[PDB]
Amino acid sequence: CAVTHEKCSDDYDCCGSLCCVGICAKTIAPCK
Repeated sequence: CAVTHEKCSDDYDCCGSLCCVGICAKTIAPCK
């Protein structure tokens, strides 16, 4: 998975509970 601040292909491509918003970042809403 991609870590914080890395570009994301999709939400589940991001590590932790991060979501995809251009980059892997935690949004307000939990995508997972």
